[PDB]
Amino acid sequence: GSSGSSGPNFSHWGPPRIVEIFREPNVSLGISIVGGQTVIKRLKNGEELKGIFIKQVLEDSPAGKTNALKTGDKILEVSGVDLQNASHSEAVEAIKNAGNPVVFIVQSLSSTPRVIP
Repeated sequence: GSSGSSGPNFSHWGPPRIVEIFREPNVSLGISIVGGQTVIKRLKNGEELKGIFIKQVLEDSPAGKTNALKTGDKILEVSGVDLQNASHSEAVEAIKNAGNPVVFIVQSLSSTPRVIP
């Protein structure tokens, strides 16, 4: 264990996923994000996450149709912009200032998507 590992099948985050989302006029991408911090106490030590995570995704949106993005996910990059350590606003501007199309690089935790009605 030259490095060590801690996590007996707990919140196992698989590999990243790239998805191209085309922004809409009247309506936005239809994606949201929670929290959003860029600076936190150093001494702090834990296993939690601070990165940007999908807050909520609409249905009548370009992101809700791709069925490749859902609330809870962890956005690591968008349109080729590192939003991991990016605050709530730092990430927002990225999605709004993402050179269309708007690519999304997140990682869906050990879970399963949903089917259409």
